[PDB]
Amino acid sequence: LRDFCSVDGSDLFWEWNVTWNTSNPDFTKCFQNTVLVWVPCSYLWVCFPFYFLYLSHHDRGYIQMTHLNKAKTALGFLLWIVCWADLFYSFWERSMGKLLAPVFLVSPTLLGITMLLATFLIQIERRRGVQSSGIMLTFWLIALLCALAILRSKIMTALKEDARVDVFRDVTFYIYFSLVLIQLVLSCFSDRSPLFSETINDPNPCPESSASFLSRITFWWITGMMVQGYRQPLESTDLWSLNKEDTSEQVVPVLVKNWKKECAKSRRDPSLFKVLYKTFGPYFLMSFLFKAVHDLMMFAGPEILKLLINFVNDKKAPEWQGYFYTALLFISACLQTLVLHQYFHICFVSGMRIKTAVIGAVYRKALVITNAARKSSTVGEIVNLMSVDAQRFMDLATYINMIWSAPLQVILALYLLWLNLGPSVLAGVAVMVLMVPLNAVMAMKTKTYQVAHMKSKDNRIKLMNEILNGIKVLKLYAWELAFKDKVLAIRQEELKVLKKSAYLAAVGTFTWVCTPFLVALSTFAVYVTVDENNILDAQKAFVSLALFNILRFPLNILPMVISSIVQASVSLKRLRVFLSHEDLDPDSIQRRPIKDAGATNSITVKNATFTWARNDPPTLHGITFSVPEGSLVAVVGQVGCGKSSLLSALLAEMDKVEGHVTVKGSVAYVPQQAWIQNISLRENILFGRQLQERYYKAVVEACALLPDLEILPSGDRTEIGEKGVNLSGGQKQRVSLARAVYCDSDVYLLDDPLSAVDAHVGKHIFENVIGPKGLLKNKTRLLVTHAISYLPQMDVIIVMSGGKISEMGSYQELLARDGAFAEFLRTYASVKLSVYWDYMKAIGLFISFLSIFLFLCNHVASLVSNYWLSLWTDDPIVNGTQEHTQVRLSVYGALGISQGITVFGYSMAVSIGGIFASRRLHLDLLHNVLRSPISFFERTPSGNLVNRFSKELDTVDSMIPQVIKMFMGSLFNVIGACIIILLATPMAAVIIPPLGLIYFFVQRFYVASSRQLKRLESVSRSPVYSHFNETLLGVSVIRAFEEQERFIRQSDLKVDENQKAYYPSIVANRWLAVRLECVGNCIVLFASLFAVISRHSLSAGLVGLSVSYSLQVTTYLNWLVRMSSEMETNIVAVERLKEYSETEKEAPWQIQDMAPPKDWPQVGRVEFRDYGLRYREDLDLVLKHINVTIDGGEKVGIVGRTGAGKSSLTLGLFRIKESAEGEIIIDDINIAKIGLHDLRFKITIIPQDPVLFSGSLRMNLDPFSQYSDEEVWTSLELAHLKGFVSALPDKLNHECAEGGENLSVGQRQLVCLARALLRKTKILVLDEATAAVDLETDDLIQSTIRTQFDDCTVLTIAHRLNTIMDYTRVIVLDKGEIQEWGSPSDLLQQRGLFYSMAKD
Ligand SMILES: *[C@@H]1O[C@H](CO)[C@@H](O)[C@H](O)[C@H]1NC(C)=O
Repeated sequence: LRDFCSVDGSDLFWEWNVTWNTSNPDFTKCFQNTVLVWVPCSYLWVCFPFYFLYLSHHDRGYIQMTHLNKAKTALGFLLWIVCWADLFYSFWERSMGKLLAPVFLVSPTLLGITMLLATFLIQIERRRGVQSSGIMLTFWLIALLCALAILRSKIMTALKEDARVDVFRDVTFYIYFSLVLIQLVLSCFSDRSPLFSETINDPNPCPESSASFLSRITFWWITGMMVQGYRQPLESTDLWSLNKEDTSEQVVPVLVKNWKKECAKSRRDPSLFKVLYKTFGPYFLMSFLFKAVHDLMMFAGPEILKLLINFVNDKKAPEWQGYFYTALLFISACLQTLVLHQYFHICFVSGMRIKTAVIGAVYRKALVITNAARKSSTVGEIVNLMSVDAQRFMDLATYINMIWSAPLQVILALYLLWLNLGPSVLAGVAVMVLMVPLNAVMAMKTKTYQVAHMKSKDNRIKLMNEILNGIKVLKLYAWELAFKDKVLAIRQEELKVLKKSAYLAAVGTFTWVCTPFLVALSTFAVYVTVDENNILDAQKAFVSLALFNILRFPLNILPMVISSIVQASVSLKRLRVFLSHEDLDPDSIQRRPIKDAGATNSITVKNATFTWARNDPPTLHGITFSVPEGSLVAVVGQVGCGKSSLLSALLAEMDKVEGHVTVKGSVAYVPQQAWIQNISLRENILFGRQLQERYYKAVVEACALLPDLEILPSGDRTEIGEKGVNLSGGQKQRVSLARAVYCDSDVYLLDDPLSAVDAHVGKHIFENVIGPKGLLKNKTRLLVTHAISYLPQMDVIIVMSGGKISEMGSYQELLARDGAFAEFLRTYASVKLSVYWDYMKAIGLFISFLSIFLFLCNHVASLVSNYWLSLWTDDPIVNGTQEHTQVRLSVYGALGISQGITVFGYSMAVSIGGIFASRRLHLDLLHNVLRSPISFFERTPSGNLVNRFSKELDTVDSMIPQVIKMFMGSLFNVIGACIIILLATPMAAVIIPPLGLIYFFVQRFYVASSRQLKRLESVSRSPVYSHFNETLLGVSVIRAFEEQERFIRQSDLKVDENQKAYYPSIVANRWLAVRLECVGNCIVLFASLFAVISRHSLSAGLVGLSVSYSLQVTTYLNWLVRMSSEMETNIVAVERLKEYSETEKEAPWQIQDMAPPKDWPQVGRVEFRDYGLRYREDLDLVLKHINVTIDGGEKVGIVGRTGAGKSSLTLGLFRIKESAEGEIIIDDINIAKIGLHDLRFKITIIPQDPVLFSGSLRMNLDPFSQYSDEEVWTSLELAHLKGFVSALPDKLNHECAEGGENLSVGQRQLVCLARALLRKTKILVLDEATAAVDLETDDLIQSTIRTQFDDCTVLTIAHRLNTIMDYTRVIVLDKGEIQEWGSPSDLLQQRGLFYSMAKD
C-alpha cells in the first residue's frame, strides 16, 4: 500500500505523528494524493447512475442554452485539461527516466474523468430541465473541502525555507482550486426556466418548483409569505396555487386505477393496503432514508462529547483538537436538522396526497354505489369516511416510521450505554420495560375515558340545541332555571370523567419528565454499588445522560404510535368496505341518442322485473308499455302498487333482474322528496347552465315562482341558507320543477311532483308546464300522481297492482271498458394579555401560584441534581476508589424523587385548574345566555351559540391545560440550559444578544402567519364534507341529469382549496424548525467552544453538563415557539366564552323589595293606560296608546288583519320585550315594575307551539317537579288524554322523543292544555291555538273555561272568529291603534270591519 504512493514505499500513509499528535496538523502526501482525491470522485460516481435513472424517469422540459450553464461546461473542460496536464507531465517523467509510483499517474486520471463526468452531468441536467442541482452543489462542496485540505498542505510545505516545492504540480493545483471554487460559486445559482413550461400563466404559482437547492432544504421560499403574514393579513387569494403533483386531478386517477386493478385481479377481497403501498410508497421510502440518516447522526452528539471530555481531561493535548470537536459537533447537528426536516416534509406531503386521493375516490364512488350499499350505511358514516378516516390516514404518515425507528434508536442507545457503562445498563432497561406496561395501560384508559366524555357531551349538545330552539316557549313558561339545572348536571358528569383523565395525564407527565432520571438513577446506583473499583468519571455520566435524553422520546412515543396504527387499521377497514361496494350497471337501461330513429317511442319495456336488492321480492313484475314521442302518460294506483318504482327503474336505480328497457333522449327527474342545494334559488334552478333571461323569466312565471319570491327576502338570488333556510314544501317542489323545466330535456319523468302544492296552484302548474298547452307541450312526459282531477286532460293513464301493470289506455277506453281503473276510481274517489389574565382568574389565583411554584421546584431540582452529578464526577480518586459515593448517590436520588413529586404536583394542579375553569366559564356562559332577551336570540345566529357550547368549551376543557404544560416545560428547559451554559462558561452572554433577540424574533412571523393559515385551513375543511353530504342526498338527480363530471370537479376544487391552505402551514412548521434548530446548534457550538477556550479553568464535569444541555435546547426552542403559537390560537376561546357578559340582559327576575303578594293575580284586571310597544327602536311602535281596563273573570278575544299585532299583544303581556311606551297595570300593579318571574308564573299561556322536550312526559307536565301525580292524572283526565296516558308503558314516566315527536299534533296541543290547567293561574291565553288543532281541543279548552277556567280571565288571539264567537267582548286594531272594542255581536250589528270579516 506504500509501493503505490512512493517508489521505495518511504512516505508513510498515516503517521499519527503528523496528523493528530502535533500542534500543526497536516495530512501526509500519500493521503492527500490518494484519499483526498478519491472522496469527491467516488461521490460523483456513486451518485451518477441513480441520478441518471432519476433524470430519465423525471423530466421538466428543456432549458435553453443560457450563459451560466455555458460557463459551467467551459470550466468543466478547463478542469479536464488542467487535470490531464499532470498526466502528461507524469509520462514526460516516466519516459524521461525518473521512477514514479502509480499514484502520481492514477490520481490525475481519475480526477480528469470525474471532471468530464461533471460536464456531462451539467449537460444532462440542462436537457432534463433542472435549474439548481443538489448533486452538483454537493459534489463541488466535497471537492472544495478536500481541495482546501490539500491547499493548506501545499501552502505550508511551500512557505518553509527548506523544501523546494515542485513548481509545476503546485501551479496546476492552484489552478484546479480556483476553478473548483468558481464552479461551486456557480452551482448555487439558477438557470432560466424551461421553454416548454405550461403553468407559467398561473399568476400565483407555488414558489417551490422554481427555488434553488439551498432555498429548498432550508425552506427559504416561504419567507415572503411569513413576512406578508405580519405586515398585512392573509386571505384565500394570497395562497399559492398547488403544485401539479398535489392536485386532485393528478392524484385521484392513479389511486382509482390501482384500485380497479386490484379488484380485477381479485375477481380474496381487494386489499386497500397493497394499493396505498403501490401508490404512495415510491415517494415514502425517501422518508426511510432520511430518518435512518437522522437516527444514526443523533448519536454523534454523545460520542463527540465523550471525545471532548477526554480532551478537557487531557491537559497535554494541543489546543486545536477541541476546535476540531466543536466543529464536528456543529456540523453533525446541522446535517441532522436539514435531513430531519426533509424527512418531515416528505411525510407530510405523502399524507396530504393520501388524503386528497381518498376523498376523491370516496366521492367518485358514492355516485356509482348500488342502492343496497348506501342503505347498508348512513349518510353520516359515509361522510365520516372523509371527515375521520382520511384524516387518520393523513396524520399517520408523519409518525408511522417510528414503528421501526424507535426500536433502532433504543437499541443503539442501549448498545452505547453498554459500551460505555458495562453490564449495569440492565438497571435502566428494567425501568424501561416497566414504563411500557404503564404507558400502555394509560393510553388505553385515556381512550376509555375519552369515549365517555364524548358520549356525555353529545347529550349536553343535544339538550342545548333543543333549548336554543325552544327558547321562546321556555322563556314564556318561566322554565329557564329547570333546564339550567338539567344541563348543569350533565356537565357535572362530564367533569367527573375529565378529572379521571386529569389523574391519567398527571402520571403521563411524570413519565415524560422523569424517564431519563429514573433510568439514570437505576444505572448509576447499580454501577457505583456493584463494585468499588467502578469510578463515575465525567465521561460515563454526561455521555450516558445524553443517551437518556435522546432515549425518552422513543419510549414515550412508541405506545401512541401503536394505538394510532390500530385506529388507522379500523379506519382502513371501513374505507375498504366502502370502496368495494357493488356498483350500478351503466348499461342495464340501454339508451340511444335523440336522432336514432330505431324505435319511435321514447320508452319501451318488455316484462322487466326490478328490485332494490339482489334476492328480495322484486317489487316490479313484468311491465311493458311504450310511451310514444311527446305523449303524456300518467301512472295511477293505490298506495304501494309499484308507482314510485317505475320512475326509479327507468332512471337505472334498481337492479334489472330480467328484461329489457330503453329510453331515447335526455331525461329529467323531479322526485317526491325535493332536493335543493345550498346555493341561490336562481342558482339552483339554472343548475349550472348559461342563463337565457327570457326562458328563465318564463319558467319562473310558469311554476308560480313569482308569488314565492315576494316573501323570501332577496328574490331568486336569495341564498337558501343552511340547507333550505326558509323554503317550504310546496316551495321546494316548485323550485325542483323549475330546475327540471329549465334543463329542457326530452323525457320528463315527473314523480308525483305537485303533491305538496294545493289544488289551485297545482292545477295551475299542470296547465302551465305539464298540461297539453303548458311549457312541456312537446315533451314525452310521465307522471306518477294521485290527484284524479287531471286524468281527462292526459293522454294515457296506466294503473298497476302490487307491482303488476293493471291496465293501460286512454281515459275514454279507461272509463268505457269498466276495467280495473274503474274499480280504482270507484274505490279511492269513493390577544391583549387580558384573555390570559381572565383564564388565570377562572383557574384561581392560588392554583396559578401553585402551578408556577411546582414548576420552579421541578426545574430547580433537576438543575441542582445535574450540578450535583457534576460535582460527583469531579471527585478525586483516592486509593483506587472514589470517596463520598454513598453520600452523593443518596443526595442525587433525593433530588430526583423531589423532582418527580413536583412534576406530579404541577401536572395535577394545572389539570384541576382546568376543571375549575371549565366549570366556571361554562356556568357563566349558560347563565348569561339564559338571561339574554329574546332579541338576543332572534339576532345572534344559533350557530354561534352552539359553537361556543361545543368547540370553544372543548378547547377550554381539554386543550388549554395540555398546551400550558408543554409551553411551560419547553420555556423552563430552554431557560435552564441557558443558565447552565452561561454559568459553566460565562463568556457566552456575548452570544445571547446576537442569537436570541434577532433569530428568536422568527416567532413574530411564524406565530403571525401560522394563525392566519390555521384559520384558512379550518374555514375550508367543512366545504368538502358539506358538498359530499349534499351529493349523497341528491344523487338520483345528479345521476339522471348526467351532471356527474361537474360534481366530481367541484369536489376536486374544494379538496384543492383546502390543500392550498394546509400546505403552507406544514412548510411554515419546517421553516420554524430549521431556523430554531440552527439557533440551537449555534448554542451547541458556542457552549462547546467556550468550554474549549477555557480548559485550564473549567473542571471536566462542567463541560459535560454544559454540552449535554446545549444538546437539548435544539428541540426545546422549536417546541416552545410552536406552543406559543398554540396558546395564541387556543386562548381566544376564553374571549369567546366571555362574549355575552356585557350584552343587554333582560330585567331582573326576582324583586323582593317590591315583591308581589302570593295572590298577585288576585282579580285578573287588565288595565291598559295608552301602553305602547315597538319591536325595535328604529321601527314604528305597534301599540298606539292602547287603552283598556278589563275586569277579571272576563272572556274576550283579540282579532285583527295582517299587521294588527295581537301577537304583539301577547309578546308584551308576558313582557318578552320591555314596554316601548304606555303602561299595562293589573290589580293596581305596573308590571313594568314587577319581577319577571314575579309575573310570568301567574299568567298562564297556551303558546301556539306544540313543542315538547326530551324527558319523561311527567317532566313536561311539571319541569320544576312541583306537581304531584294525583293532580297530574287529574289534569290528564280533565285534559282529555288520561286514557292513552295510562296506555303508556310508564304511566307518568313515558319518556318521549326529542321535540315530542312521539305524540300527535293534537297530542301536544292537549299537552299545552294540561300545562295551563296545572298552572291554573288567574288569567290565561291561547294564541291562535284553534288554527293548529281540530275542534276537539278548542272546544275542550272552551269547556275548561266555562267550567274550569270560568274564574279565569281570558284574552285570546285566534283567526277562527268562531273560536271567540261566544266571547263576552272583542277588540281589533291596525297601524298600532286599537280599532274597536266591546261586545262582538254589537260589533257585527255595527257593520264594521268585523262585519266585513263576517262577509268573508
Ligand atoms: C513519528 O515517528 C517516527 C519514528 O517512529 C519519526 O521518524 C517521525 O519523524 C515522527 N513524526 C514527526 C512529524 O516527527
